[PDB]
Amino acid sequence: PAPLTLIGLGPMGQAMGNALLDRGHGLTVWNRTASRADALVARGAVRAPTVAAAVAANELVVLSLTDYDAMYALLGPAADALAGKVVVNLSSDTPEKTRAGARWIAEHGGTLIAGGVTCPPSGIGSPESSAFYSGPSAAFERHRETLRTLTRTDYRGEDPGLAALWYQIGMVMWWNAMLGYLQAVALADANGLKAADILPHASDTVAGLPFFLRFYADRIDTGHHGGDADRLAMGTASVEHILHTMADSGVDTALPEAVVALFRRGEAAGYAENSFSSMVELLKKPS
Amino acid sequence: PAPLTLIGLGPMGQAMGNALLDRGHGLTVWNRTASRADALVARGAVRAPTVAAAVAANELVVLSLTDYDAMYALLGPAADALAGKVVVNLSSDTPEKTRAGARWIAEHGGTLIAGGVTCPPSGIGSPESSAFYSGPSAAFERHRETLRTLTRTDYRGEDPGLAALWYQIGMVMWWNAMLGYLQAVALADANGLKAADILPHASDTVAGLPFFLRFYADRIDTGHHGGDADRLAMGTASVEHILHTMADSGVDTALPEAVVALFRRGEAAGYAENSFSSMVELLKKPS
Ligand SMILES: NC(=O)C1=CN([C@@H]2O[C@H](COP(=O)(O)OP(=O)(O)OC[C@H]3O[C@@H](n4cnc5c(N)ncnc54)[C@H](OP(=O)(O)O)[C@@H]3O)[C@@H](O)[C@H]2O)C=CC1
Ligand SMILES: NC(=O)C1=CN([C@@H]2O[C@H](COP(=O)(O)OP(=O)(O)OC[C@H]3O[C@@H](n4cnc5c(N)ncnc54)[C@H](OP(=O)(O)O)[C@@H]3O)[C@@H](O)[C@H]2O)C=CC1
Ligand SMILES: Fc1ccc(F)c(C2=NCCC2)c1
Repeated sequence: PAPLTLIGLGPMGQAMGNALLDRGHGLTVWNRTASRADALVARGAVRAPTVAAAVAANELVVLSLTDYDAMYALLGPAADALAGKVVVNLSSDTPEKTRAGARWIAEHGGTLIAGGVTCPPSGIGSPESSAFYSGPSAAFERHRETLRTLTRTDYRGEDPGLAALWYQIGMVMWWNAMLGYLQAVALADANGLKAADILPHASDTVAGLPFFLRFYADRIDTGHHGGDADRLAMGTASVEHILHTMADSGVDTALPEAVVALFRRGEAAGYAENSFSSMVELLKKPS
Repeated sequence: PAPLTLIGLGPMGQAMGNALLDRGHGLTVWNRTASRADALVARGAVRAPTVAAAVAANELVVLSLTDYDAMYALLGPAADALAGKVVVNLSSDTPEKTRAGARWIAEHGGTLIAGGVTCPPSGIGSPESSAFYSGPSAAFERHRETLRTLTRTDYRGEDPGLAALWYQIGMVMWWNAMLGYLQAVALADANGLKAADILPHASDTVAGLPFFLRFYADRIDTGHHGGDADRLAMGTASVEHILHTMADSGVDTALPEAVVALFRRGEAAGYAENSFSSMVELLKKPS
């Protein structure tokens, strides 16, 4: 296993360093809050005295930060020592800001590989976990084996915005579902039910979603938005029932209103008798 | 096999009447649009000439209509024939609208059992299908074997609104995730990707949800919103990345703005360093 530097020891960076040490990588770590490296150092990781010494320790520099602005904040001061470094940035951001980070790293002699990890910290090091990757192909292939300690690698192409784009595509569904979980837990709590009580039914419900994803994928892709499978107005009534159920129980209705508002836009566009999938045509229009 | 009356012959009512005839129940049917009964009548079902005749024909009256307002419009003129009847209303509506329906049936001498069927019409009669049930237990247990012809019976309690409550709790996450899928498709299409291209990742994202449902269940229930797995402020950045990725790609931001606003309410209320799950405290009914 090759040596490498890991900068950023939040929940994902910690899980990353432990998986790299489990594999035997010679690991050099640095974190703004130095306290968070103590456990990794006790396992054998090398604590870098500064962020510049961390970058200087290895060719491979893995970042796990909040966004790409944090990369400039951490790497900016010693940016003149980034020449010849491979920076694998595993931080979420937009495709545009991901490309800007790649341009900035190139200006200073390094090369950036963009990554999007699709697993929680407990999934790091597990072969069922995956991460999108995009950036220079030669630099990626050269360090793929090291990156495969963390997750399976899904290389998407040269453009760094690709891995970020694929990450956001899955994350918009993920956050939508998880906030709906909190909304369902909030409704349950208003009626004397715990998250543990609704957990089996909530799990059963989302576990059946892939069949609907497959059913509607090919319908959306051929432009088949006919109301033969479902009628949008019937979905409006369904989401109106959710909203008013929430309101009757005194639970917040900000997100249920937003969902109802989109169905109302669907009906305002004349899609009442078409499938609810027709709202993808509204969602494609800007603003 | 006990005889019963079925009113409401949409796709759900059709599958129900067929399942009842399959098992051998004597079936009296009525629908506002009489021609919808043609196939069931040719199978052996008895066509009632009027809704009043339908209600008078049997003690058990199963309803598969749009909502509870449709029950008042339909059963109103016949409200006197309701004395001694057990009305099993399988129409989806809010818990409060269901409870008002149960009081209105009681005012006219009947008893309402509320059902929440969690399967499409093709699931009616199949062994793994299920439906929540609520209402007076004795009247339910007297007709439980007949109802078990349609789905598994999941009795939830005496309060008539409980079946609707459990139905709405599951639908919250379903519509949130499916609308998030449409958002992901729109973003994908704006960047040259079809729904078929993102279907595997969207299925992986959805299928991994039960892990997070179980992970945050007891943490929410015990009030443990520690940031050991995630910080809310990191989630705020993540959903802002989605929002601005949508804007950068010229697609709609209505739902992403609503998601960002909730995270910012979490930060505004002092939860920036807690898990994102702590936003359930903002969604919960007051005091
Ligand atoms: N948490 C999860 O389950 C998942 C998150 N991700 C993504 O992975 C990334 C890592 O997130 P996560 O591990 O949760 O942790 P956080 O984003 O909460 O923090 C990660 C690290 O960023 C550092 N940091 C943030 N801002 C600055 C700054 N201005 N200057 C210096 N250091 C800074 C923190 O330093 P310090 O320790 O000093 O605070 C910390 O070590 C995010 O972009 C996230 O979207 C992807 C997969 C899943
Ligand atoms: N996938 C599904 O279909 C599922 C449906 N459900 C719930 O089951 C219920 C019925 O389902 P489904 O058959 O699909 O619904 P439909 O809306 O297709 O059927 C509505 C039925 O109610 C009748 N009706 C509506 N309004 C009135 C009125 N004002 N007066 C008299 N009759 C009226 C219609 O009669 P007419 O024929 O004359 O129009 C028809 O028989 C709904 O509440 C639905 O949400 C539950 C889960 C799954
Ligand atoms: F921002 C967050 C917060 C909590 C999380 F579990 C995540 C994850 N990304 C992929 C699923 C886990 C991201």
